[PDB]
Amino acid sequence: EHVRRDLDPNEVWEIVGELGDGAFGKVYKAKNKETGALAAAKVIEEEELEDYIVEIEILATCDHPYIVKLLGAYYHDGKLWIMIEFCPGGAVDAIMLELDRGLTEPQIQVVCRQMLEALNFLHSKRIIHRDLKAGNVLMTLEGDIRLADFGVSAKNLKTFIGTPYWMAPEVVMCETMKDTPYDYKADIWSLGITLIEMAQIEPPHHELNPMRVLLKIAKSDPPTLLTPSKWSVEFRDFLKIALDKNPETRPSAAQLLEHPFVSSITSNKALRELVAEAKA
Ligand SMILES: COc1cc(Nc2c(C#N)cnc3cc(OCCCN4CCN(C)CC4)c(OC)cc23)c(Cl)cc1Cl
Ligand SMILES: [Cl-]
Repeated sequence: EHVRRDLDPNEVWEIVGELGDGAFGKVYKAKNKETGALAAAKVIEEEELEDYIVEIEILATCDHPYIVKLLGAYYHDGKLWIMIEFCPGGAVDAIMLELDRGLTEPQIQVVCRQMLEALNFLHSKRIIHRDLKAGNVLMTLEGDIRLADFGVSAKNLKTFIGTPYWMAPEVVMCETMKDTPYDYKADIWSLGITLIEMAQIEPPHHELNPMRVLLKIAKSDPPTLLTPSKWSVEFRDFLKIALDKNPETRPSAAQLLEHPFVSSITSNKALRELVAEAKA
């Protein structure tokens, strides 16, 4: 549940390959030498270290099925190693790319439902995820999601990829955000944008340069689905309430769980069918 300075990671873990590409940085597939357990590993090279300690303490102290598990954190030579539960389905954005299509509404409903439960969990503990997007929603073969990353990939990219298309309007110009009573609501806006991304492959304003996107998010009316006819009234209403520019009136994850779009979702079937198809 923390970082081990007294251990060399190469005693525990063998590197067997690379996952994705893909800016944000190098992600390694690792295999435990004792157990055979698989991990995704990021290997990042005390003032550039306590940046990551908050994220590792989070991933350690979160016991929830829809959040990724920390399998090990090591500090050896100059590098910080973070070993995370391997999610064999990979990221949702990578799946949409493979199949050259967006998710169906039923599939989106499962992801949404599971993301809301995870965020309700995190927000009850005053943890804010800070980087929700399809790229940080990873999948199991059983058709569940795992919320990943928690900001780490963008902090590491800080040493047009990483443009914050998913960022809430109230914080789009901020490097660091104030502690306020509606700070966690920034995740809910990002959830909304992630749903549009899953519906359309790309988030709103994907065509624009990074600077222009900040301004566009700040100024524009909340984004809506490009082709409303394809989508239920529940989906559109859900987006409309989640994508509220005012963070005080924007609903919590608990409130959105009571919305018709997701309140009856009890099976992950649609997601299992999706992952089955991308394996084949
Ligand atoms: C360790 O650190 C981090 C790792 C991650 N990312 C990953 C975590 C985590 N966590 C877990 N598991 C992952 C699994 C992945 O792909 C495996 C499946 C490959 N495809 C299967 C389907 N076939 C057709 C094509 C290949 C993956 O791929 C890019 C990234 C993963 C992030 Cl997002 C942030 C941080 Cl900080
Ligand atoms: Cl603008």
